[PDB]
Amino acid sequence: SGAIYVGNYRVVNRHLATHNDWANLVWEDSSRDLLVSSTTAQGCDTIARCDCQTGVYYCSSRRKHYPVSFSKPSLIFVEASEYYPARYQSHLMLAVGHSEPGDCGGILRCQHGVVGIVSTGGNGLVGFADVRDLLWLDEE
Ligand SMILES: O=C1C=C[C@@H](OC(F)F)C=N1
Ligand SMILES: [Zn+2]
Repeated sequence: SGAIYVGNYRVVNRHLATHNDWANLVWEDSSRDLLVSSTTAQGCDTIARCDCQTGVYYCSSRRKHYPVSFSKPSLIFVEASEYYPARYQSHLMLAVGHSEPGDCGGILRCQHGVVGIVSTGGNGLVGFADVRDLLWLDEE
């Protein structure tokens, strides 16, 4: 589990969105595994605006933050998980690291701020849904 809180937006894995998220929907994209809902209180997070390929992510299944190198966001085939069938997921970054389903929502951060959230795992990789292209998160 986990979210990004930027301005009056809450960014979650689409597959973990709640009824309240869907009832306060701003934007969602199944292909990206992302959903954004509106918040009453302003959030503590700054979104990275950059093309970094190195950062640190939080792994809840290890209670640990790991430094990683990661691929640039791309359209990637993802094997079946507990929460999606095998499918193509867009805007996905991969790193070598540990990820189980419940690790989804852990933040990946670089020197510029929040890069994305854990969205995929298995076979020794961790996949992160990028948010750095979502410039509208920074305003309004
Ligand atoms: O509705 C879902 C939830 C999990 C899933 O995975 C599959 F392989 F079980 C697929 N779709
Ligand atoms: Zn960066």
